[PDB]
Amino acid sequence: STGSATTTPIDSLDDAYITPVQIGTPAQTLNLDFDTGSSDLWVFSSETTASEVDGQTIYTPSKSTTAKLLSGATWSISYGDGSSSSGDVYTDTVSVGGLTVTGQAVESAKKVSSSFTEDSTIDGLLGLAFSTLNTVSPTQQKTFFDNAKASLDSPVFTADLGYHAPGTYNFGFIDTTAYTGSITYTAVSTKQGFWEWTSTGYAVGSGTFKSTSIDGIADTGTTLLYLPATVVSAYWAQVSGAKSSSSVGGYVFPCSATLPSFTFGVGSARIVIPGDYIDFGPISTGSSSCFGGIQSSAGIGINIFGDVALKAAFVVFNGATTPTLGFASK
Repeated sequence: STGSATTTPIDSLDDAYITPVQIGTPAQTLNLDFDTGSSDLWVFSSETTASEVDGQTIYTPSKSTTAKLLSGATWSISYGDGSSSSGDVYTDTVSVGGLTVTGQAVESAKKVSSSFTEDSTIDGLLGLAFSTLNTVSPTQQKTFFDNAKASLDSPVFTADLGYHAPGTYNFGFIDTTAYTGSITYTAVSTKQGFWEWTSTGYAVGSGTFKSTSIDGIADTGTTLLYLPATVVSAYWAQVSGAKSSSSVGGYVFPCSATLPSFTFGVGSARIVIPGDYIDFGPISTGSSSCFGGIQSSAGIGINIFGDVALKAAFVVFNGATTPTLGFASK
């Protein structure tokens, strides 16, 4: 089997991407944030505290003839941005782009933190990291990809995120029309539960490539590119007036600037992030200070190849017995 679904930016900055997902019988379609940095499929629901729901579409398990309470199971997750959610668990039929999994754990939110309530466009998350990170207790549950894997034509999914435009998540096949050149594959460590890999270096604009190992994660659920402070300083030093602002929470730059590109290495290959992809717009409405799309990971503990980086590539998440990542230009 295969599946193919379009993923759409939630706003004009590409702060996140939503993909329609069918849950239950008859189908209830929710727009979920596909997140290769986590491993829970959770949804706003008829169980979510009413004051914490503000415009999201909810899953109502009592209206699904295929929903079954997973008795005794609870979940609770905290994300790197400080947001969180928790609740109980149903199993139900879940379909993405024509690919169907029966018996998928659908984690129903009883509580969500303010950032989720405040984002009316995201109805929940669909985790695509390794199932070892799934938070369901006392019986850990498998991701949608893990459950689908054996049925897929090939044990892969691909992320093709658009810049200020829709893109595609495919399951079970590699669309050879969706990229240019060849796909360069690179080793993955699953030891922390992430799609963790080592970039071979970077360049700023037209500058020379610096060969240096940068361990990080391919994370579709993180907006920006978080890299070591040395790398990030070298990038922003090429932008007149750019500075790190403790009050804003990162590097800012004059909105009048034209940003240089940023290149990262994948083996001997190179992925070029155009400068425009690094512009996240005014820090507050009407400001002439703009927020940078490359930020320091120093306070995180891990480097994160988020959407800023991934959207410059066609990315293969290869879930073969030994997982690997592939990157192609597009």
